[PDB]
Amino acid sequence: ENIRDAVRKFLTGSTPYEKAVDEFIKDLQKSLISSDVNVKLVFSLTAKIKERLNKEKPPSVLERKEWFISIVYDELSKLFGGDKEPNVNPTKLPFIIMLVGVQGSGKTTTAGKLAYFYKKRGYKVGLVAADVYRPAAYDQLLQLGNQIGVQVYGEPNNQNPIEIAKKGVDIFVKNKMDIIIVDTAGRHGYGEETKLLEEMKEMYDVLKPDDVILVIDASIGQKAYDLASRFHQASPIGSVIITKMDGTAKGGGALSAVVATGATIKFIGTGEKIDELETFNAKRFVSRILG
Ligand SMILES: Nc1nc2c(ncn2[C@@H]2O[C@H](COP(=O)(O)OP(=O)(O)O)[C@@H](O)[C@H]2O)c(=O)[nH]1
Repeated sequence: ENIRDAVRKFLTGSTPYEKAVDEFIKDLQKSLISSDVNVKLVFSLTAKIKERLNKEKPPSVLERKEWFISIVYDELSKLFGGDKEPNVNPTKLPFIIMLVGVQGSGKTTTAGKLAYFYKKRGYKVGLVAADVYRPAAYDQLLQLGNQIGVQVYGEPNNQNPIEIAKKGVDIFVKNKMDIIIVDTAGRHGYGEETKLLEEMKEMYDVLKPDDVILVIDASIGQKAYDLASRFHQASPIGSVIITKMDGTAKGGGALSAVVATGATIKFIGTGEKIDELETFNAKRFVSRILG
């Protein structure tokens, strides 16, 4: 968002177009690089911009400055996810959504937010606490459920996440929930991403969820590429939610990195409150950062 005031500087006029453009371009590069966006993506973005500038003459009836900003808007939009806005509604009821992610990525919180998101859309939602590796997670999700009138199945003394998840899903299915959101986890520690993907697959093979969602903490910046890519390869149907887009400068890096894998981002988390979840739209994200 540091570019917001930079874009303002460019638009309000000051210096002749060509000099002002070049100055904006370098400022853009500085901001993106500072947001941990991958260097190749930054330079490729700039080159495509010049290529558009140096090939698309704006009609005379339009302000050059305005036109240049539109192109930047367009190209930034592609960097952060394109124009296709994902479908987040169930394809059938009941609809089982499975959440996976490393420790601390905001999974439990995101489970709560997703429940709220769907409840506001008129769905009956059930939450399943199947994270057996962090003990306090059941109670944490329970408090989230209590906050929004959504029931939470859990078994605090059971160390088999698959048995819990399966029983949780079965009980919500029998009681006719529309949407069932399972909060899962793999083992912490060495090879956390390997343990995560193996545990995800075992759970997937038993639940047969309709939707698998990797939860990624934005604070890891462009390092999100590795897990998003391994997840995308292991689960071509899977999508991503990026959390804490409000608690770091590296959110740009995370978002662009995930996008570069070809994985779909369905929602972003924008804070600690249970209502702070939005469907992801790249153009809307760019408007906010452009001003
Ligand atoms: N600022 C911000 N904080 C978040 C967001 N999502 C989660 N958190 C915080 O991240 C911490 C861990 O979240 P949690 O759901 O417990 O992660 P988990 O360990 O993967 O289940 C908590 O302190 C949350 O308040 C978000 O979108 N924005």
